[PDB]
Amino acid sequence: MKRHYEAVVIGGGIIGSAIAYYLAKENKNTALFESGTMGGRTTSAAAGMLGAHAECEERDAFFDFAMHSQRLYKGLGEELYALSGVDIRQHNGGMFKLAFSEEDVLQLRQMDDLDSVSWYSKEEVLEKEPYASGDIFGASFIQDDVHVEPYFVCKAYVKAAKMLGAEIFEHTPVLHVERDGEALFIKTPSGDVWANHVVVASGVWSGMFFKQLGLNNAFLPVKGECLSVWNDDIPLTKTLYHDHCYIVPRKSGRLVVGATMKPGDWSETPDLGGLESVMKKAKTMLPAIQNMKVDRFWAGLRPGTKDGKPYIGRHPEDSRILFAAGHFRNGILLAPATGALISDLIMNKEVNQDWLHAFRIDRK
Amino acid sequence: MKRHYEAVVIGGGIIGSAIAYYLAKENKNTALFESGTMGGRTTSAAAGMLGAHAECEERDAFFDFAMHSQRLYKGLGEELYALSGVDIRQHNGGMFKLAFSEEDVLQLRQMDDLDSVSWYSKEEVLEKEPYASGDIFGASFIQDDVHVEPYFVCKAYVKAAKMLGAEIFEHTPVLHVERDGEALFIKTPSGDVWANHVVVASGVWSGMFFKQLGLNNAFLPVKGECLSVWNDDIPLTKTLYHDHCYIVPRKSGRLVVGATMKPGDWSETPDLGGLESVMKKAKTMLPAIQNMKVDRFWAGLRPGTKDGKPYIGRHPEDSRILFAAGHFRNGILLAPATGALISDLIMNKEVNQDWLHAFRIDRK
Amino acid sequence: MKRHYEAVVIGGGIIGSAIAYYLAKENKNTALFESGTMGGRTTSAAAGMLGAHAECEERDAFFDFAMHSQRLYKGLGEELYALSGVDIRQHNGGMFKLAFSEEDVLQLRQMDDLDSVSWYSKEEVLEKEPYASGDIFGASFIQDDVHVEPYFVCKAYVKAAKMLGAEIFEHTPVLHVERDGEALFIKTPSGDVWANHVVVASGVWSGMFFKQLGLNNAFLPVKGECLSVWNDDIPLTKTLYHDHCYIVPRKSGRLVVGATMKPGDWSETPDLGGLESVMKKAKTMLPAIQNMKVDRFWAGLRPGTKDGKPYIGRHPEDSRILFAAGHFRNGILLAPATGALISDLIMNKEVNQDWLHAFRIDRK
Amino acid sequence: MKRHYEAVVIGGGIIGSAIAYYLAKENKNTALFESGTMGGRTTSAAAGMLGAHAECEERDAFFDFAMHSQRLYKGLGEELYALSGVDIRQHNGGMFKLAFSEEDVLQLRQMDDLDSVSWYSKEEVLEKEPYASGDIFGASFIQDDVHVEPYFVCKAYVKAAKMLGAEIFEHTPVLHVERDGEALFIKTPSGDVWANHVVVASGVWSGMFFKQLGLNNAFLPVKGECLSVWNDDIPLTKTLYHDHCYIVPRKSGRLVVGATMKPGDWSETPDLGGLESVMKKAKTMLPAIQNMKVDRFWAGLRPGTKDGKPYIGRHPEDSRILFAAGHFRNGILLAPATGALISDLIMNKEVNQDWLHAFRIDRK
Ligand SMILES: Cc1cc2nc3c(=O)[nH]c(=O)nc-3n(C[C@H](O)[C@H](O)[C@H](O)COP(=O)(O)OP(=O)(O)OC[C@H]3O[C@@H](n4cnc5c(N)ncnc54)[C@H](O)[C@@H]3O)c2cc1C
Ligand SMILES: Cc1cc2nc3c(=O)[nH]c(=O)nc-3n(C[C@H](O)[C@H](O)[C@H](O)COP(=O)(O)OP(=O)(O)OC[C@H]3O[C@@H](n4cnc5c(N)ncnc54)[C@H](O)[C@@H]3O)c2cc1C
Ligand SMILES: Cc1cc2nc3c(=O)[nH]c(=O)nc-3n(C[C@H](O)[C@H](O)[C@H](O)COP(=O)(O)OP(=O)(O)OC[C@H]3O[C@@H](n4cnc5c(N)ncnc54)[C@H](O)[C@@H]3O)c2cc1C
Ligand SMILES: Cc1cc2nc3c(=O)[nH]c(=O)nc-3n(C[C@H](O)[C@H](O)[C@H](O)COP(=O)(O)OP(=O)(O)OC[C@H]3O[C@@H](n4cnc5c(N)ncnc54)[C@H](O)[C@@H]3O)c2cc1C
Repeated sequence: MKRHYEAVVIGGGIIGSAIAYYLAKENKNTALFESGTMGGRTTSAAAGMLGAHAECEERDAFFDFAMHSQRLYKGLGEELYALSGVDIRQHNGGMFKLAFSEEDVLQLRQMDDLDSVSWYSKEEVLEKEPYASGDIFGASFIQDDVHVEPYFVCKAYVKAAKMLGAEIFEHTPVLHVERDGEALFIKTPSGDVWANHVVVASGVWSGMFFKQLGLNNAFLPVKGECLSVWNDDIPLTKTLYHDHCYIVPRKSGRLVVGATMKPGDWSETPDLGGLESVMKKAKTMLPAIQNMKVDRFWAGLRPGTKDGKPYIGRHPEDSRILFAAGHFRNGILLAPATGALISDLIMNKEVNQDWLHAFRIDRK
Repeated sequence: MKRHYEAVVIGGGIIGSAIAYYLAKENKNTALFESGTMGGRTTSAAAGMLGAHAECEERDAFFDFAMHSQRLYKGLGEELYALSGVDIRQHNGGMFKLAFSEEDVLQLRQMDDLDSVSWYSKEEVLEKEPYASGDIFGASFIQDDVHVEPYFVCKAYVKAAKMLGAEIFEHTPVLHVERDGEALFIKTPSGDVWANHVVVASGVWSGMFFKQLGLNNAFLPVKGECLSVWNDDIPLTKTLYHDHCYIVPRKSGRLVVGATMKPGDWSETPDLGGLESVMKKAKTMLPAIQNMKVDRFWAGLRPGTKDGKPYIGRHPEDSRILFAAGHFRNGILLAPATGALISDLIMNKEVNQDWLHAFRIDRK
Repeated sequence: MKRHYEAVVIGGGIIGSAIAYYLAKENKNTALFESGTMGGRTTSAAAGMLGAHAECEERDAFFDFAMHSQRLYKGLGEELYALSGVDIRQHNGGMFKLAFSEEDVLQLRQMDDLDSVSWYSKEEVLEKEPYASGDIFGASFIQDDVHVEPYFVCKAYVKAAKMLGAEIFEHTPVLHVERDGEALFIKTPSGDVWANHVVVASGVWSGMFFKQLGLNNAFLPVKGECLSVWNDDIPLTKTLYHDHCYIVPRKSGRLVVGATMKPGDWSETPDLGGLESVMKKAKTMLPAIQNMKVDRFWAGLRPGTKDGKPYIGRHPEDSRILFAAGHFRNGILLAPATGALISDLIMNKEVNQDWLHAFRIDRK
Repeated sequence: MKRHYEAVVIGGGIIGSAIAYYLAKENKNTALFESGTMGGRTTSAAAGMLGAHAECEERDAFFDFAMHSQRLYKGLGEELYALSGVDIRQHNGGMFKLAFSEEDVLQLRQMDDLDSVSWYSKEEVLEKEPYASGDIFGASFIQDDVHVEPYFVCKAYVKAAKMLGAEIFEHTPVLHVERDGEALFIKTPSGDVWANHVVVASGVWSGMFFKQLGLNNAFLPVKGECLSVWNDDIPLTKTLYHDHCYIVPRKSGRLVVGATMKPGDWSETPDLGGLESVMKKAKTMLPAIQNMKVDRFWAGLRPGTKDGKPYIGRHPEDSRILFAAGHFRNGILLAPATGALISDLIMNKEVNQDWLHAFRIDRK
């Protein structure tokens, strides 16, 4: 552990890992501190949908940022594999957003004018996916709302960062950021470090740092429970999505299934009632899943903010300190654009003012 | 591996392990052959209830054998620990057989005249176990229908048998039993061995040997799926039982919960619909289970016979061959009595004639 | 389960799975029977090297068959993914066969005349792989001796076969093949089935079937123990190979490490002494591995034959019966060529006579 | 969660769980806060030896406290089971401290004058334990240095505390302790709570709180790596111990084997070189272990202090604050005595002054 770094990142989920990579790529001398292991919390619980078209209700700067991040994934697998040897496991089948009523149909068809979406009738859906529930009314097909394996996107980013000279410290929680002197310094149980810039990317745990730095921004966990099964018997290429729940086919032959929403629960392991509810929902979407062998079950904590949008930007009173936290159901999707925007700010490059405004820290 | 043994046991579940122990205690030179690892199939799936009082319909020979076997468990843990160093994990809390209707109350109170049983009102049940469902009408308390951990009963028996001289061959499937000569022989992939007596204790897989030896006795698997949770928050001492389903409190703090009944299914891991149904049923018996963290899921194959009773006895044309298989939901309970009976028969000792008839091979 | 099939395959490792696929692709009505789960035995233990240049000592028909099978892998990932949705996880880094003495150098340089191999000096090796042991003398670089994840090659083959109409029966061991009538029929615990052709692909367990069919061909297990670690800190692209031991970098960031050779041991789980020896060897090849976190440990049984070559062909007295078993350290490599050769025979196509001879059943 | 508690415990390992129990038994309104799950860190890594006689150098106050704590285990299993339903799994076989040189024999025989100990010759050791290494010179037999399973001691204490009224908050890290007011308060991400007394029992992570409260007491992790195997073949009743390494027979049939010593390492999973060294050492103590099937690998962080002794006592400037942390290799042994001492201090009862001095916070 060196005494001085140009940039220090606090937290090693997908968000901090991406930021470290983009900083290292700009030749900033960078360190990352993670309390546990890289990718070991909410990042490991995520399905991995690049779900930009759960964001086009409202068609605003948040949708625009989401589509930009989706485009950034285009060459990303190759770029990171060349440096890390780690495959992000991209699956380009796309998504059927299912309807189970005429009310569902009217809501989904509001997206018809987007070039990125096409409406499929009940019969057109079943020709492509014969095992989708016969109670559907049709589905919006979203070709580019693909998926990746999030733990491996995170490991790819961090290994690439390391090969570009970033210094990674697992099992090293950050206790304090100060703030006082002409440089920031951070305190850890194994010594102290100075930095020209500090980035807080500690997910749902980020509130301690806002408060330490004179800011009241808070986070509420919304727990989500999931399971996986082996699909050894039927074809399924597209992701199936309904009412924030999903069945995602991975290239291992597993299906990933979720999820509950349990506000205010900080526990990271699933309950019996939660898993029961996940099973019940999945069966309404793909009836044949009742016969599939169960693999695993898990949970994670979504980092909920007051208004439901992330904080991505500078401390309003100190440009040396930055935050990137509060990606509720979209942190995998938004990892590259988040990483790029934070790196650009630290480098004093011009950035998109609509995104700078939308994600700013002081939203009064 | 020797050329000849006085007795050979085929199968290393709880039934075969018990038989080898009783035989070695009689100073029979004994070997046991098991296809995989000891206790690795149906024995590992069982809850471990000593459920004699799910067996008192017609209060007959089968009920008498069950009560005898239950009594044989009295000093067993201490006996086997002295030779093996393995604890069978006996829990003497007893069982509440619950009622959820006036029909249930009638059926259950027919046991009131037995010394083994006492009726509890709704209010008396909730005094002892406040978290039992408030929809009950009361319960029968059976003090002696206690529980053990069946994998460790199996390991205790086999290690005890080893210390007394038995030779145990894991990863050694038996392919054939030959009758034609003065003594028997068996064939394995590691070589062929002679034996004075052979005992078939291969569970639901026993059909192959019956057929090989001129008998049409057949087995149907009835698969059962179970789950466990951690009970970190409430007191629960007694087992809860209703309509062949159960919640069994272990001394680790886990609850064992089951079970489905799927006839004709030879698969040994649980599917999604089965686990969903187990969770649904458990919640009606103990509502607070909804909030408990899930630990593990599993399944096993009950060995079903034409009339639901096991075959424990000699081949009717050859007293050198014996069978001990088809213990449907009662093989943990019946392991000691089954072992003692087969060993007594090999020794040509007098045995109970009602039991010998009830479990005979030739039932037409 | 139907009464009649055109072709029946006994065993569901990678070999039987491939054969079922090629038969289904020829529109033969096919069934496969597997005792347990698909790919669940020796196939799951394998590293997955396509190791043809461990076969060019002797430069004979076996080397030629191995190179042919390696070429068959070229478009295989894509062909199977299109039908199954399962990714075989191919890694095209290639292999350094290391030397640690001048005697090693002379032996490896015997391959220099092959276009598929280039000799690298000590310094040339370390420029590509700086963490390979500094005690090496150089290495042969074998560009096309790449690797795949064998469990997933097997799952891809079987899911593709199913989509082409093959019928797959897990948890259905075959008890007997007969032989007697104008058609073969096979016996299982859940009923009997007739077939115009039967293929034995039961790996190290295949001996029972040879013997049932009047043939004395035998198999000896050679157990191999392995482990995996997480490589989160150093670059490693090429497989490292020395004296039948190896370090294989997977695209998850894990390294796969092996292996012991324990003749006559049928146990399928690793010993303490075996794993210790694997650790010791790995450290001599890649010293930095001592600091890497351990992931998993496992074992499997290599199917050893008398002369060390597989049996791939017809029963000499009955062209309806075929065998494909005894691939010692090369069954992953040889899976496509094995599958193709068996399918071609069943279809009465002309085949390569050198390969037909080399792998024939009656090698006197 | 209430606004105020009479006592608050920070940390839910074995030390904190014990403290909460003794406090609730005194009818103190008590809460305990734990960052993750109860017993989930160093407590889960421990073998569970009650090793008082690895503590008799200078036969001093520390040895006396160890013997007192060992005596407190006498009725503990039964006491905690009555309230919790959780078995601590005590094994009363005792310990052989082995000698492999004349130097070892001299050191060990200095304990001969204690009532707790008896010397055994080589021949007398091998009579009792035939599989101990034949290279030994004899061993000291310590009957009372028995073992328990530490995770279940922890779970028993906490569940017992709950039944007596303690309120337990998992997934609730404490960020700060404030001294300035009439009562203390603590800050958590779920809100801030007042308390009359606060006890810091956060193991190797306790340094943060010392520093927060004006004290420079520091902690260094000494990581230890262990493994387990299945002992299915030999008798082993006594624990074997040599040079801080051990083989501990559990009543499940497992052996627990350890351990390395890696100062300065905060990582909590084992590396390859560490496990290799544990296997090598175990084979010198019990050669037959080479053939045993491996079960599990793990690691944990010993909380090392400047002089190797724990801090158990009051903050020297504020009697409302207490610490109980830095139990290096003896925290399972010392849990009962540590709990009773902290509880007695909170109650203002008279305590042993030698012990109060030996473990005081201000050692300069
Ligand atoms: C059920 C579920 C499914 C989801 N599915 C999707 C999906 O399909 N698509 C999508 O885009 N999003 C999805 N999400 C959302 C996504 O998981 C999150 O937005 C994302 O993982 C947040 O990333 P992060 O790096 O901020 O947080 P985390 O992964 O939680 O990482 C934060 C890290 O900070 C560390 N930390 C905390 N405190 C400190 C400290 N003091 N010092 C050092 N380190 C510290 C932690 O140990 C942790 O590793 C899903 C979420 C859930 C729970
Ligand atoms: C969900 C579930 C819950 C249950 N709960 C209870 C309960 O609470 N109480 C109770 O009393 N009972 C219970 N049972 C029933 C109990 O599990 C069985 O009756 C009992 O395990 C049967 O033991 P076994 O030794 O006959 O069979 P198994 O344990 O299946 O052993 C047979 C052995 O034979 C071996 N074998 C097969 N073929 C060969 C061969 N060719 N050569 C060598 N070896 C071979 C197998 O590998 C296997 O290990 C339960 C069952 C299920 C499924
Ligand atoms: C440590 C290790 C590493 C290896 N690494 C490599 C490598 O890198 N490259 C390579 O090419 N090879 C490697 N091998 C060799 C390779 O694993 C084998 O050659 C290959 O898996 C054999 O395939 P199989 O289908 O014949 O056997 P298996 O995978 O063992 O399949 C046979 C199947 O038959 C079933 N069966 C048995 N009896 C019956 C019955 N009565 N009825 C129905 N089914 C039955 C079994 O359940 C089993 O699933 C390695 C082997 C080991 C052990
Ligand atoms: C390999 C190994 C073998 C050992 N074998 C033995 C043995 O045989 N016998 C013996 O007596 N001892 C043994 N020990 C030592 C023993 O494990 C320890 O002395 C003991 O576990 C310490 O318990 P603890 O409660 O202090 O620490 P821990 O169990 O580490 O508990 C501390 C708790 O504090 C929590 N925490 C930290 N920060 C906060 C916060 N801010 N807010 C809330 N909670 C927080 C943590 O999450 C943790 O659960 C062994 C140790 C090792 C590593």
